[PDB]
Amino acid sequence: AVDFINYHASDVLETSGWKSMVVSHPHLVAEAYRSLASAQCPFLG
Amino acid sequence: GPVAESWCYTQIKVVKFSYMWTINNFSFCREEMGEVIKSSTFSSGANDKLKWCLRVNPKGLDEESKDYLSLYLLLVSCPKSEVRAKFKFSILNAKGEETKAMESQRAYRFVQGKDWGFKKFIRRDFLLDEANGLLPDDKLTLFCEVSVVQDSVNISGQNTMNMVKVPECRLADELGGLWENSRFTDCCLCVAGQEFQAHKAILAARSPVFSAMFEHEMEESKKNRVEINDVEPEVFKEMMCFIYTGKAPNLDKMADDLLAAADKYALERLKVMCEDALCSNLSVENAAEILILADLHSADQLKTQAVDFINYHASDVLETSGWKSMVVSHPHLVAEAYRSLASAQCPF
Amino acid sequence: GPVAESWCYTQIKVVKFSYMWTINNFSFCREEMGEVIKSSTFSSGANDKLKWCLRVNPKGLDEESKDYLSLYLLLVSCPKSEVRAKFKFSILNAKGEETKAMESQRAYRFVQGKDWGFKKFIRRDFLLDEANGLLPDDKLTLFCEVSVVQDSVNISGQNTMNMVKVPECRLADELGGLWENSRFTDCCLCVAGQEFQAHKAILAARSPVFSAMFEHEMEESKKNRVEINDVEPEVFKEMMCFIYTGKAPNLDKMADDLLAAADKYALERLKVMCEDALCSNLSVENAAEILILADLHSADQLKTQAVDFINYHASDVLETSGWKSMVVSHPHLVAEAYRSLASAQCPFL
Repeated sequence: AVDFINYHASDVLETSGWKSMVVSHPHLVAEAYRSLASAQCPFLG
Repeated sequence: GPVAESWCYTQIKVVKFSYMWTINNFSFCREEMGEVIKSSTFSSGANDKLKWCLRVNPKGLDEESKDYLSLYLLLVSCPKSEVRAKFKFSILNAKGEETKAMESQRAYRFVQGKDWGFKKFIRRDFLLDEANGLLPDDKLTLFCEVSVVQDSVNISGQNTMNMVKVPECRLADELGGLWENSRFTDCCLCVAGQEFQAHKAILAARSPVFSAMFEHEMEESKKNRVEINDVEPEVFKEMMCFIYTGKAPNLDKMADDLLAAADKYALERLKVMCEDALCSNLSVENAAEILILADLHSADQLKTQAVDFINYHASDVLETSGWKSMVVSHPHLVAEAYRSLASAQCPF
Repeated sequence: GPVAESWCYTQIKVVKFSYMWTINNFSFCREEMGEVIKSSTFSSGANDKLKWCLRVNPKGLDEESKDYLSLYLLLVSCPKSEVRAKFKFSILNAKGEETKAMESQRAYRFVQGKDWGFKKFIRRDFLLDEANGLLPDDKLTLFCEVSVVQDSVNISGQNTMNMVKVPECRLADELGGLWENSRFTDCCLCVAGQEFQAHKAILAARSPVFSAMFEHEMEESKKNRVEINDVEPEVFKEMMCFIYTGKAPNLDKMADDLLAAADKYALERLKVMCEDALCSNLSVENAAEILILADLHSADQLKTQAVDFINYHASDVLETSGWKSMVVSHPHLVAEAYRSLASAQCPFL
């Protein structure tokens, strides 16, 4: 699910569930950021 | 060294763009001779209406250039009629150094949709050979620089002549004389018990917060004495020396609390200067703290640069304990970092 | 690797299929040359709309091949117009490592119904030899790898541009606005009936003359109703604007009286600026009154420049009536002009 959200982040962030997990489960989005940044990149700049 | 009655100065204006073109899986060139791979339009801040682009022909423009990759520069957008400029191309090797860097001797004239480049740029075999290192990880790293000349301007700074002088601007220094000598102030403030004296006019003129404090509910009853019990005097005096003199010497040493004081008292220029001091001290071990401060004290440019720095150096900021603290205390900051990183890593 | 101010990233997207193809009891090909044994259609996850299949002739497709195995790849459905790809075939041996791998160097195009392949893929006797073991238990295993190139895409990001721009020092602008808005005023000046209003600290700092009648315990009496009778109100307002702002906008048109007010009020910046304004007004007829005013208001640079101008242009100055007035009323001015003319710009004769 984390990888699916990372792949479809441009549309996922608009949903209400994402906006609710932002409030309710902060370390979940922290894991999302970690697996988007640490598990990818460098991407030029 | 002679002494000249007159001197003149002719300066020709030169603007330098820099550009870095990296092409992935170039050996999958996807086509035969006659293929054109263009780049994105690029420009700098000035004047930002001069748009340039690259056009590479991997096989070659013509039958003479079959074993020659050709590299051309094309000016797509230009407001004026003519632009005279001189270009230099290079390729970064696996270490990253420039190789086969050839320049143009001339400043060619460019117009809307005119291209000038090297057809005979580099041998196809010399590029394709792995031992040269010129295709590291099948990635073609061009790097181009263009210098555009403009019409020159003459200063005509004829010296001597009128010998009357202007006595600079002592306003700031003699305003600091109202602070150091203290020169018969009008109100007494108080910094956690310590005594400071200040006027009212300068504080009101340069501080809307101080003016709103001073005129409403204060000029009738407590006009003389006010107590600022939220900032330390070691930075409050620096704040009151920025207020008087229009400049702060000891700013970079104590910019951590001076930003908070400046944002508390709405001092926009002092706030931006504190943002500059903190932005110039960005580091991976404290970037979470910097972002915490820049969101707490409503800074915008400092917060934006901290966000960008964390995006750049997210490899090791994660290990630092400060990021863990910002995760546990300010989730929305991490969410905004994810949001910015989403646009950063958008196509993947 | 130096730092670049801007960059681009050309990304030609490539996907890779991986496919296996096992035929049981291959020696029972059951038929002669020309025959074709298609494989089940296969794809990958994305885009999954491109459908590929393998077509093998166990005997020769052509009269030139005959004792040859021939392998083709065929695209049966394409959502796009054409798709470019590179393919590599291999026959798996008894252990399972890839043997006899032949690939196409070019990125061939493909439409629906067009096939590309190797007719001269592998010698039939080489395949049917048991010692090399390319046919274990009468099983033929083909491993085919297909790489499709897509469109290029460019990301166009700019590197480190700005450090944080600082707003300009607005002390002069805000102090001029403080003079205009007259906020928390502490004093009321008088000029020819006009009652201006201004502060105390800034005035007593900029002008020692105001400090003289401000510091001598004359606050309750004189700060409230301080009287000035010399300067006309417009020139006085311009002088107050110079005090508060440090700027004199319309200095050029009032160079005389503004110099007079500056000399009265010991402003040793507006005074010299008025001197500068008067210096670039030195015609052959008004230099006499320029010298008179400079002498009266004790200006140095202006007086010296006017004396030099008179020594230069005396051929008309003595004819003009102003010099005669100077001769009549100001003997010391003519004496000082003679003293400058004495040991300068004439001692050759």
